[PDB]
Amino acid sequence: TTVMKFGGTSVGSGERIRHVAKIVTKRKKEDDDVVVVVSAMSEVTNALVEISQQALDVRDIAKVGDFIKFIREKHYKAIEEAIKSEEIKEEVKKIIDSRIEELEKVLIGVAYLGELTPKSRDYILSFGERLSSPILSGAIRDLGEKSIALEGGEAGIITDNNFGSARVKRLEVKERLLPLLKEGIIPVVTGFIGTTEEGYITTLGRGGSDYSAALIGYGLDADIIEIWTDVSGVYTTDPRLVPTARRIPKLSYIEAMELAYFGAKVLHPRTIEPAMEKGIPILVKNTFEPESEGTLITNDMEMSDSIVKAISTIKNVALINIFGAGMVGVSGTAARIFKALGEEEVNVILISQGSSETNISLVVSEEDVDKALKALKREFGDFLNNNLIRDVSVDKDVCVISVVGAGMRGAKGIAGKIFTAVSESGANIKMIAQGSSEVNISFVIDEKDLLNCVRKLHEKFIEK
Amino acid sequence: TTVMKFGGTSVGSGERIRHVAKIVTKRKKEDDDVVVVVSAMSEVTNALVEISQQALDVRDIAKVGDFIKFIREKHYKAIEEAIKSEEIKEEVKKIIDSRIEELEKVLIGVAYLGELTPKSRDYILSFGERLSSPILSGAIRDLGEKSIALEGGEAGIITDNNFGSARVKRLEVKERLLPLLKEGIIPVVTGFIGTTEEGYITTLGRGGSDYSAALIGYGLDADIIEIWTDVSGVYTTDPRLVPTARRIPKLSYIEAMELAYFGAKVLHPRTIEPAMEKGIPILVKNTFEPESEGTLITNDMEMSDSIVKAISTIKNVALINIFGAGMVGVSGTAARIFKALGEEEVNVILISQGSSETNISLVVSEEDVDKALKALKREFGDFLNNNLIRDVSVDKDVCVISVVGAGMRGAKGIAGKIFTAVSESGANIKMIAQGSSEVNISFVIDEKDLLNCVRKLHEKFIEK
Amino acid sequence: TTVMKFGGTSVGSGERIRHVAKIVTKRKKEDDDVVVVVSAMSEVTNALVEISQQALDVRDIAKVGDFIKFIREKHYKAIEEAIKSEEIKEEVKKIIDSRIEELEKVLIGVAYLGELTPKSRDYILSFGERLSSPILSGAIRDLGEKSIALEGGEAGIITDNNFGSARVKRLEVKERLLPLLKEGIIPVVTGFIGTTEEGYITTLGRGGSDYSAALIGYGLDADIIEIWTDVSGVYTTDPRLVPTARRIPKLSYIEAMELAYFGAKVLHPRTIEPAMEKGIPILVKNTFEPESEGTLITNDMEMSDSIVKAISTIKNVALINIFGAGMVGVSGTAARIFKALGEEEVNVILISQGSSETNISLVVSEEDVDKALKALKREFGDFLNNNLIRDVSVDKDVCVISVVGAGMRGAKGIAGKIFTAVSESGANIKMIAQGSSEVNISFVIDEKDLLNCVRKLHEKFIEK
Amino acid sequence: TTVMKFGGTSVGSGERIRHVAKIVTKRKKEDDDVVVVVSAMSEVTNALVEISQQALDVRDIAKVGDFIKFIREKHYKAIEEAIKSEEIKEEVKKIIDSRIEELEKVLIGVAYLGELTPKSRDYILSFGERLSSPILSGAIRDLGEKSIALEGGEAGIITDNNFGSARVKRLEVKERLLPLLKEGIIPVVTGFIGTTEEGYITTLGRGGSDYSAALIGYGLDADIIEIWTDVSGVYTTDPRLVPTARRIPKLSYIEAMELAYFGAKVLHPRTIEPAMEKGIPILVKNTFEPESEGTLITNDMEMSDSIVKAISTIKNVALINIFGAGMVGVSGTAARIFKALGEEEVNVILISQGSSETNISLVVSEEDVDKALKALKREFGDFLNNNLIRDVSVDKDVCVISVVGAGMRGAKGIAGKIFTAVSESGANIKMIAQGSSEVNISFVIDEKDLLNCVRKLHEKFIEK
Ligand SMILES: Nc1ncnc2c1ncn2[C@@H]1O[C@H](COP(=O)(O)OP(=O)(O)O)[C@@H](O)[C@H]1O
Ligand SMILES: Nc1ncnc2c1ncn2[C@@H]1O[C@H](COP(=O)(O)OP(=O)(O)O)[C@@H](O)[C@H]1O
Ligand SMILES: Nc1ncnc2c1ncn2[C@@H]1O[C@H](COP(=O)(O)OP(=O)(O)O)[C@@H](O)[C@H]1O
Ligand SMILES: Nc1ncnc2c1ncn2[C@@H]1O[C@H](COP(=O)(O)OP(=O)(O)O)[C@@H](O)[C@H]1O
Ligand SMILES: N[C@@H](CC(=O)O)C(=O)O
Ligand SMILES: N[C@@H](CC(=O)O)C(=O)O
Ligand SMILES: N[C@@H](CC(=O)O)C(=O)O
Ligand SMILES: N[C@@H](CC(=O)O)C(=O)O
Ligand SMILES: [Mg+2]
Ligand SMILES: [Mg+2]
Ligand SMILES: [Mg+2]
Ligand SMILES: [Mg+2]
Repeated sequence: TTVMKFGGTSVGSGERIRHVAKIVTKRKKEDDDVVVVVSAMSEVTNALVEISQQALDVRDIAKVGDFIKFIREKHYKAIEEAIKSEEIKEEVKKIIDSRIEELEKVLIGVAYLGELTPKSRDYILSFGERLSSPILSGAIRDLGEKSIALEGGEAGIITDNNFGSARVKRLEVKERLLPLLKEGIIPVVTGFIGTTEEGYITTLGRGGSDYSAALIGYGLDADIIEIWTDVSGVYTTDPRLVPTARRIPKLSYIEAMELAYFGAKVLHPRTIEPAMEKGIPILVKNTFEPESEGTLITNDMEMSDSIVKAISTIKNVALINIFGAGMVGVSGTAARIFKALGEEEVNVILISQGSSETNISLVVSEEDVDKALKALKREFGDFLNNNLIRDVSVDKDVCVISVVGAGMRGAKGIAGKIFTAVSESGANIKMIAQGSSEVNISFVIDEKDLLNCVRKLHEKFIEK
Repeated sequence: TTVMKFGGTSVGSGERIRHVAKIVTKRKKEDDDVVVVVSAMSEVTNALVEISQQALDVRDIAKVGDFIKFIREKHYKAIEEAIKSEEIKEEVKKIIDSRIEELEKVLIGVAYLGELTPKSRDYILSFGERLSSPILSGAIRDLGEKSIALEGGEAGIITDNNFGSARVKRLEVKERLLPLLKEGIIPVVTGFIGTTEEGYITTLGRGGSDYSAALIGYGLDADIIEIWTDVSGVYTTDPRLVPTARRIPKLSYIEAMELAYFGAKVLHPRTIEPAMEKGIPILVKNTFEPESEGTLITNDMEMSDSIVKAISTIKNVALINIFGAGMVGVSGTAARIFKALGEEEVNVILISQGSSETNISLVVSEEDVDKALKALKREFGDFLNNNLIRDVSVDKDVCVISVVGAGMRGAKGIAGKIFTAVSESGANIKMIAQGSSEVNISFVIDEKDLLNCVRKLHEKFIEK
Repeated sequence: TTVMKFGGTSVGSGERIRHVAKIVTKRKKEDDDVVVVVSAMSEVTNALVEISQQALDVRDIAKVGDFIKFIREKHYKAIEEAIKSEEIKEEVKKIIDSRIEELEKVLIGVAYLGELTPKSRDYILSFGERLSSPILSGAIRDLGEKSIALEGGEAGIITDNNFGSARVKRLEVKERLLPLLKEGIIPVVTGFIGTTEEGYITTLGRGGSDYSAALIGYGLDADIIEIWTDVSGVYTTDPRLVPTARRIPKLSYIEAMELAYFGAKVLHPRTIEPAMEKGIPILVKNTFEPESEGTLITNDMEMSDSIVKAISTIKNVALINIFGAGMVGVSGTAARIFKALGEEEVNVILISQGSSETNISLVVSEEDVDKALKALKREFGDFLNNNLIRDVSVDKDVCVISVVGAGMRGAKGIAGKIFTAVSESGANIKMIAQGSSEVNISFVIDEKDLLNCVRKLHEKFIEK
Repeated sequence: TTVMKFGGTSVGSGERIRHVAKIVTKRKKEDDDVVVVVSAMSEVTNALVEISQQALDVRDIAKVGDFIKFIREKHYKAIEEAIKSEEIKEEVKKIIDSRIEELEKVLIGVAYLGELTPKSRDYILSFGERLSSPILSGAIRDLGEKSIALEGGEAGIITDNNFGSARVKRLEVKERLLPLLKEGIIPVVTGFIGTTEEGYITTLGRGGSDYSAALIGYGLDADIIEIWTDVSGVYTTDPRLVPTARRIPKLSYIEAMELAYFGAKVLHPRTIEPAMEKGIPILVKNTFEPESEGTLITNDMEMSDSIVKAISTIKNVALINIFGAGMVGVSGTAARIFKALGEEEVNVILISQGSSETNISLVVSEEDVDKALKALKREFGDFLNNNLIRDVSVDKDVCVISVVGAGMRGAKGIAGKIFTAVSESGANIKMIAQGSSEVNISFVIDEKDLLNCVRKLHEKFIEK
């Protein structure tokens, strides 16, 4: 049983979709049980995000119409360039048209109301995958193989209703997909969406298509989960930032999970857990260079000589420094800080506390800064005094660099190497986290020093 | 207005008490408003701690009697060697005898019940200072100066009733002490004790006499708070561990507060806050070398060349690693972790979190390990799962080293220097905290590598 | 300064609106500072409620169009019958048309989404007052007086964003209205709506127009708040249930507040507080019989001979009986009951507890029953046992009768009279509340005995 | 299986103890399985209460010695007058002497410490039953029957450690007592005491000996629980207040439980629950008139003609009126009121709320008033305002009268009868509770009108 997932750029045009369909069809000959997971076409999810905000804010009906036509012409051209059979094009075009009708109605409905609830957002975003999957399914049929397009929910992914980033409650992947596989059918499952208990469409978070593939793999006790993307596996760092980056042939579950979590976009962080806990390997491959061995992610762990195996970054973060009111009890005031932040669903990436004043340093998701300040003000309001917090500063022009490798925590002398290197790059360290991870050290520097810092780190540990 | 505080060893014998009385009496000529704060005689607080536990556990009435006689003979010999006037000795001996009566009754009562409540503990411990203060007060009278002995509460220190480490509620230091100063009297205020709203005797935590001095300073809007101890101020590290340690002439409030907080015993950490918030300078001096300039603690801040100005350690700590259950939300699970720890009054010194598994690293007070595990088990009990925690390990054979200096957080390259140094000492770093403090970097290593690590750090940054 | 509020029926047609405009214009000659508060036209708020639910549930676009036309024709006919000047009709019709456009877009938007958030509800409801106020303002101009129509928010009523029943945060009534009054302008402020800090339209709860008048009165330090309705003041009971009901010329703030609170619809319960705390009198008058003295509500308090001065009822309630698990501590289990109910925003009208089993009796708002049971089940789940609750029963076929009068609590023998009377009416008492109010005794009986009970109570105490 | 409990007065002298031993020995012939539960001798528990407070406060060692001798002479005289056999007297006198030794040591231990913890209180109180039980056991042996004295804990009553009123966790009554019964032994179990998991002596609350009997009955699946006291069953009211009171032959569990709960001292309220839930009947009998049929408490329920079957009072209560801050939400503020009161373990007997100001009326245990105010002040501190509470008044000169009977809640017209009757007695009603109980109506009047009110109530409903 092989589940194969294809990203945005991998299906960025009709030609590429056909190319993908060929890849899938070749696997069908090696393993007869093949399930496909497909993302929205290149750049459409972003367009759906921004039209959602436009329909809400400016409320221009003709700007919606402009959008619909951009979507129509992108997917029409895709159908035309991916499928040869006229009968099949005609079949796929109809499905696409039903989707565009619904999309149009909902965007107009949003404009008419001037309201865009989290539920409506998810519905709108799901159209990306619901428009691309039938085109790929059709192209697979066009190559003489049986295929139907399915949505995440009907493929067996049931979530709660925390729209925007629903968490998985329940799987019925066997129940939904096994009958189809038995008939020899290749299901093309929509990437980043699932369903509520009552059938409401739900998204799993940006980059969530990867996670879908892992869920389906998990559900089906698959032999392998294949991640097909636009680079040949997981590299020593992001090859679009540092072009001398090198493919890492083998990586462990925890190494990959930490990298993904800390900014190696190639994998959504939630991809690893389901595969990890059933020992299903993950093979990351390049659709544009399908001959490459890529990266195999399993249980096996090997330490590297220089120890640091890879470097990831997150640009979209803010450093929040909470200033405590003195010797007021760190666990007590941390209890209240994280209750407030947790209530507001603020996503904290990093914590450090080591201060006689009960100060604490946090890294949050940058877009969560306003929710965070609002939450802290609600909780604390405004030395003999009973007060716990004194003030709070934010720095948004900041980033998190992480360094990941097999024996990181245990490796004598590596911290000093990493930090002298950081210094020599011209960066000033604002925060360090070490201790909570077997394989990871993260730190915070100014956003402007990102590129230079990553390069120096790459030079010292990977290139030599 | 000058408040002068004298430590345990400073009054470790009658001869030393007389010497201290001379020091005070010489200040009386420079400033007419002098208040003394005095600790229990050398080693008696410890003896009181251990007799409390013996009276509770083994319940031996004659072992209590052995203790009383040790206390009687230590303080009798002190009266005899500190005071010349027979009339005054006879006067001080009576006060001491009233105290010994009460001490004896309470220890026997403890043995009879087999119960030692936090309230009873504090009462027993307070005897140290309540036995030493009248001896010093009598020695000050013996030198022809007016003096009476006071207890913390009646000197105006009012606390809550969290026995063991009561926090200050309210000050009436002006109201209680001003009338006495106006009459030209030198009050000898007992060190580490205060009073509940209803007059129950309360202790301010071990090493609390320093804090009393700061409180009385704060209350009286004093010109200076003098800490008289057995070393000539604050040193680059603990001079009893690394004898090449150097006196630091000048230190800022925050620098001193972090060092104290992180194990420079010379100052209780709570000493700084009251002095800091009123800009009252703190002068640390050696009673055994009273000519030394010592250390002046004020607002002034000067960066050092090598940046690290001092090194402190805490031996009595444990590393607690809580293992999370995956991608379960760090602020949500941190809210529950610290709620539980905060409820159990567990004292956490250090936090670090940087882990896709939602692991967190904490440093706690070592004696608090059992309270901590009990609290975590109560809170969490025992990936589609809803569980937040997976497991929790403790390592007690561990210490915290801190490095303190004016421009620490901002100083380019210092982390790398510190950590390469740590490595070269043969130490393995288990945890790092950096970011939450302007002047401090703390890390955790094995207990066995403490001495070697401090030496190497001292060599590189202080000696060169 | 006079604020005059006019209810639904008072402006139930164009003819009535003109009649109201005349009333206002006559006041303008007695006091030059007049502010008007106006409800939605008779029956339209109810129509807006029900179209909201239809647009959500059935989602029929033509049923929305039917509604729009009903609204259009009601308000067009009103403009035509209230205003003589063609130029003014033309001016008011345009404002009405802008409102109907917005109304239509929003209802369609609701139907397209199948979502009706509390925010959307409030926006939709607000159209009642936003459609009636400009018609009244135009009629006031038609009589040669200066007037403009304002919305609650822009008139200075700022609320939180608890949509459905927003509570007032802040008033800027002076700042917004004083400039307009200085120019001699009569502002016609929309009744039951206010605004969020960010300008989101908000409602104050059903019957809220009364409360708006009191707020505006409070904000302006008005000399009088006039409530113009369809009865001549506050009567001994609801004159539509018991036609022998008598006008009460004078009533105290607390007497009126209890009656309103307990079902005398003539005043929203929140009307009294702002007027009470600034000692601004409330004059309740009949728009259809404007010569009647009505009811004056002030600080003055006079006891009546028979003590009971008035009877109110609430039909829309449920009796909830929580059965406790024995001697489990009433305050402890009450703490948990009311936490759960408070969290779910369940409105409890009455409490009684006097039971060895820790049973408690509550009266809630009937529509809140489901929220209540859901909250209790969440809190308690399912004699040596630790459990606090045993079971819980509901009775919806039930009502609350209250009896209000100046010296009620203190009056010897009145409870016995009230209850023998209740008995003789054929009613069976399920709950009694007495003690917490100076002027009120409330009890619970079967819904079917309401009419008979009120009559007997009215006969004995009012008619004799 | 018959458990027989004997109260304080029932064993108020040696003569009475022998008389009780005869009663037991006569039952032994009708049922071979007899367990005895015995209270402390008349008036000694009270003496132990007051000596506990004296030893703590004044700390007079000779006042303790006076007490010991009073206890010694009371129990010596008892041994002498209850037992004939010299060998047995000698045997029982030794047990008594071991108890007096322990008692003496503990009281002196308290004086020496000046501390009386809840744990020490319970230990001291338990001596009453621990001194009386061996005397009764010896008297039972003196009549040629086998008997040993046991303590509550070792008889199988295991509690938590909430000293003063520990609640039962666990029963091992079968395990401890069955072996003894099989040997034909009559165990004399101490009344109102149990044991902690770790063997710490614990009391079940004043009047708890009744509850012990019920627990032992429950544990043993007894056929009957017999309550032997100084009146012939449960009367229509307290026969020492109203001498025309009449024995009620038959009463249901719930009727008896409400009466006990509301002041019919004859039964501790907790007696009913264990007997009720296993359908074990309770027979209340007079030891001084052992031929009377007394009162049988079972499941059977019969309505009386006049409906009110009995009247109970609690003198030791206070009325607390919390004044709310207006329309601030009753369940929300009730949540916070009862949280605070529940935390402080304040015992609330009665609740009533029916007020537009969010006032609430409570009845608490009078000794709990200070705890209650301290709790409310801690929770709330000190109309646009956010505040929930306005003020709070207490009235200690107040009592609760309850009226109990089979069909109370359902009975048409009874409330009116009760309350006109109350009025005619000259009482003024401050609070009414009705609704939460099937069989009970409670109200609050001035303490001074208690006697007169009870009389009038008794006259109208019982005597006619
Ligand atoms: N360590 C890394 N190894 C490989 N690719 C990385 C790494 N870090 C970041 N990337 C980026 O991830 C991109 C592929 O991920 P993504 O944009 O999500 O495509 P897909 O549509 O397949 O999800 C690559 O273009 C690369 O720039
Ligand atoms: N940085 C430091 N400088 C000086 N002394 C230190 C430092 N760190 C720890 N100490 C220890 O603090 C001691 C003085 O404090 P303490 O033992 O509490 O005596 P006191 O009774 O005067 O408080 C010295 O003996 C010294 O060894
Ligand atoms: N005790 C009472 N006295 C007078 N009117 C009452 C009383 N109780 C209820 N009402 C009802 O309140 C109605 C007026 O209030 P309402 O229906 O809100 O109209 P509006 O608020 O629009 O003027 C009257 O028609 C009357 O039946
Ligand atoms: N309703 C009632 N019926 C009978 N006795 C009552 C009632 N209410 C109170 N009592 C009192 O209860 C007393 C017996 O109980 P108590 O004083 O607890 O003695 P014991 O030691 O037997 O428990 C009687 O002396 C009587 O005055
Ligand atoms: N199409 C979604 C999901 C994915 O890319 O995997 C996104 O833009 O994030
Ligand atoms: N005497 C106390 C307090 C102090 O010395 O400051 C102790 O030994 O901790
Ligand atoms: N709009 C209000 C009318 C009023 O308050 O008079 C309602 O219908 O509840
Ligand atoms: N010693 C107990 C005996 C009893 O249950 O009455 C008491 O006085 O409360
Ligand atoms: Mg991706
Ligand atoms: Mg010290
Ligand atoms: Mg109304
Ligand atoms: Mg009793």
